[PDB]
Amino acid sequence: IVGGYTCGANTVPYQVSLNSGYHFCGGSLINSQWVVSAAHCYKSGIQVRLGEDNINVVEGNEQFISASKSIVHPSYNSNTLNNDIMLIKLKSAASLNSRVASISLPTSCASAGTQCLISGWGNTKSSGTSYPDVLKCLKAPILSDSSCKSAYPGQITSNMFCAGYLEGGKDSCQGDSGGPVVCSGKLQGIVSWGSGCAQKNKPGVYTKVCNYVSWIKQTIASN
Amino acid sequence: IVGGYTCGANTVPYQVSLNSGYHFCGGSLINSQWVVSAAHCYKSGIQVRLGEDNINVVEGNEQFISASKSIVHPSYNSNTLNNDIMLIKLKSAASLNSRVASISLPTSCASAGTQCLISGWGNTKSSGTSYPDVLKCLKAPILSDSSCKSAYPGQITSNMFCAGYLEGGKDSCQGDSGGPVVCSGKLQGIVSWGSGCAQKNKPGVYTKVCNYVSWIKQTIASN
Ligand SMILES: [Ca+2]
Ligand SMILES: [Ca+2]
Ligand SMILES: [Ca+2]
Ligand SMILES: [Ca+2]
Ligand SMILES: [Ca+2]
Ligand SMILES: [Ca+2]
Ligand SMILES: [Ca+2]
Ligand SMILES: [Ca+2]
Ligand SMILES: [Ca+2]
Ligand SMILES: [Ca+2]
Ligand SMILES: [Ca+2]
Ligand SMILES: [Ca+2]
Repeated sequence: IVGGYTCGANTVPYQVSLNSGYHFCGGSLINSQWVVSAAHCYKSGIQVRLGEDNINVVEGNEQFISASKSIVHPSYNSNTLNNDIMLIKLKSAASLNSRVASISLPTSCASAGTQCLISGWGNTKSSGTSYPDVLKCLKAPILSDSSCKSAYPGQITSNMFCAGYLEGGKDSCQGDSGGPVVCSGKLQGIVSWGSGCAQKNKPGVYTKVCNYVSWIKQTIASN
Repeated sequence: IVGGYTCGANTVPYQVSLNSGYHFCGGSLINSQWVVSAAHCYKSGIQVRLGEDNINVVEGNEQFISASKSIVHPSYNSNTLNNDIMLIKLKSAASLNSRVASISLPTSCASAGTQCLISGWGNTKSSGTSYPDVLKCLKAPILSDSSCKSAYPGQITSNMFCAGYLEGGKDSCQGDSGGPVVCSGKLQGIVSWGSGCAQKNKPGVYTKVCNYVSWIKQTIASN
């Protein structure tokens, strides 16, 4: 998160850290056994770390559950990052408590101007490379489809939204990938891509979770 | 209290006024020797005033007992106001009558929608400024964790819940800090913080007392 603030300890209980020795991607807990992330965050063997605030220090609220089944969307294109959504199943159900909780799936898609929470342990810098220990938060609005199409001409598909600022300064960055964009209590976006971080007329593009509620709901029942 | 009503005389017998030359914070009597307040209501010199209705006129039911022990929760953060709870021991035991009584600790956590009574000598305006002589009361519901987080993104932890109105108009304000949120006979909340007072989609944030019952019982027994 570039231009955001340090989240309060466990204020984002649905946020998980995808681990493979170190932190590489983010995700969101939607039930006791299922984490939803990004398809470009796929790798064979992921440890899902829940209840984190400081990813480099053990605090007492962490549940470390390895992935048992990593499912990528079948219609995922990695030329356009279309359908950039991934389902990860845990070994065991995670113990849902006051600081490890689930986020609701969208009952409807979110209008432009609606406010959302983007979170991650990703890069706080826009230039070289710099990673924070504590989770970072970004309050950003959903931009109209028109602004998104004009910011990335011929690039923003059906299954994409832009969330943030045309002025720049505030955006998600490298490492925030797969992370939650939660609007009005519902997971409306997954951190996908953008042109750099916090650039002018270059807001972050996010996966439309509302297009995949049936696919997720079916896949969860399936497996 | 903004948008509340003037409390009946001694209708809130567990309500106390923290004094340090003048009213600044509130508290709740949980036994004859212990007042529970907020950690951000800390001061090295507190006189605990019990049995008050008009804090500016001596009425005859008042017990003025200086604080002997002000104990702040050890894991208290005053950047995020997490663990915003404080225990105050009196010099002398308070004389428990019909106008000075104890409030019960929560036997269980409170559901969303349950109604509660918030009380205080804090500011009655959401606009300018007005501080009352007489205690003020507010009937307000417990909001869902989702609504609280949606109102304060990256700010509401485990140990915080929201009590009030997304519509606005009714809320606690500056000067109500440390005061009781009592639901169905039990102390479920302590007046902590919020973004202004009585603003739209900005309800008051309160310390979740049900998370600290063991800490209170132990701290009181220890000391
Ligand atoms: Ca940690
Ligand atoms: Ca292609
Ligand atoms: Ca840091
Ligand atoms: Ca008042
Ligand atoms: Ca009165
Ligand atoms: Ca007791
Ligand atoms: Ca008086
Ligand atoms: Ca003593
Ligand atoms: Ca402390
Ligand atoms: Ca004394
Ligand atoms: Ca009690
Ligand atoms: Ca609610």
